[PDB]
Amino acid sequence: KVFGRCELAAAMKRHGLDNYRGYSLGNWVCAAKFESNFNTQATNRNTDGSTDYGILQINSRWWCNDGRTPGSRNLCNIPCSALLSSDITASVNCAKKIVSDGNGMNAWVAWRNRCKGTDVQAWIRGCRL
Repeated sequence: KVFGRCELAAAMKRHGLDNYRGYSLGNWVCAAKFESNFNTQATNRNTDGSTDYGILQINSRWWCNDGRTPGSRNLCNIPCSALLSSDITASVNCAKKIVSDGNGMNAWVAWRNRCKGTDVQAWIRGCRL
């Protein structure tokens, strides 16, 4: 499913991401934009052979099982295909583990390179939250 920006803001909010570990909602939306373009079905292979899945491009190297990433972990205890559903619950609770991992939203390369240091609030401007 391709979310609209405010549509995703609202789902991310009801699931507890707004100010989760101190990251305001606009951070999560900016991350989602530049990782997946708000598309739940988004998949991208990494050079190391792992694949990123979902709204937040969660990787099979550490966080989910995709049957094909050697010597990988599944720290979220889920199939990676679950991260592609139009229901973002699995992607959101897995993101809570990742962001709690010590490196915060720096885990997300797009966040670090395109969101961090910017006016992220703009990404929820005009949304009814």
